[PDB]
Amino acid sequence: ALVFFAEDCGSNKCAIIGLAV
Amino acid sequence: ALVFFAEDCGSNKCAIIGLAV
Amino acid sequence: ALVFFAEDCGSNKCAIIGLAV
Amino acid sequence: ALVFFAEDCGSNKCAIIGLAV
Amino acid sequence: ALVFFAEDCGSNKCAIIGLAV
Amino acid sequence: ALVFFAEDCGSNKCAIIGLAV
Amino acid sequence: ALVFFAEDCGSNKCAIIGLAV
Amino acid sequence: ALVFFAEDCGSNKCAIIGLAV
Amino acid sequence: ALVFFAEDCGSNKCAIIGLAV
Amino acid sequence: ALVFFAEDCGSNKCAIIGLAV
Amino acid sequence: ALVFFAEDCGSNKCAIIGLAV
Amino acid sequence: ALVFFAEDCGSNKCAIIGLAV
Repeated sequence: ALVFFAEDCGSNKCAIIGLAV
Repeated sequence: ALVFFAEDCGSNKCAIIGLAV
Repeated sequence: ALVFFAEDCGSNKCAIIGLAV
Repeated sequence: ALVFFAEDCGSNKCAIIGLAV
Repeated sequence: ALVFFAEDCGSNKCAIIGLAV
Repeated sequence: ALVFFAEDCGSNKCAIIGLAV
Repeated sequence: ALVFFAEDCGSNKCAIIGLAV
Repeated sequence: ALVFFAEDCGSNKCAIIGLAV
Repeated sequence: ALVFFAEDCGSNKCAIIGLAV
Repeated sequence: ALVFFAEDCGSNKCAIIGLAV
Repeated sequence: ALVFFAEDCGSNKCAIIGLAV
Repeated sequence: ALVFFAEDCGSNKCAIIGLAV
């Protein structure tokens, strides 16, 4: 599968997360 | 315009946000 | 099917609508 | 992550589900 | 139009459906 | 960026708008 | 609602169609 | 990559096509 | 939920997979 | 296939492009 | 919110940009 | 156009690819 990337900015911290499809 | 609803969920808290289009 | 929701904000007047898939 | 909401509707009944991203 | 295919799995019945665009 | 277009048809009145990405 | 524009192109001819949302 | 499938119904003929991502 | 289908190719080893939504 | 239209805008100028699916 | 990344390649300049959702 | 990025995994042989739009 494909794994995208995104900066998941919550209320306390951001972080690069994958997104698996 | 259309406004979708979503929750921006960080560590362990969420917040309603709109998404305007 | 899945039904999404959105506020359809027209000429100064909104209303929730469904979106079928 | 972002959480969307939709109705998952079957033959007769529906249910709210999250769609997390 | 394009017709996608999906398994609409409900509470007591899955079934292939078209999704038209 | 890419700019898409859509007719925003409100309370009996449409108008072309852009959508930036 | 929003109305996107698209062309439904077959063999070698196209036709404008709307896509309502 | 992922290869989806769709019935591409033009004006003269439909046909299962891939969609490569 | 809806289950779409795709061929998941990597090094010429495709295979049908689901995509749950 | 379906053909969408968008403006591909750079530093200063834009251009119409098709997005075919 | 989620921040995707893309290379916005224009006529005479590519550059990484965020896309916020 | 915009170029997104993803890891294309098949049999544990991932690698960065573009996705042109």
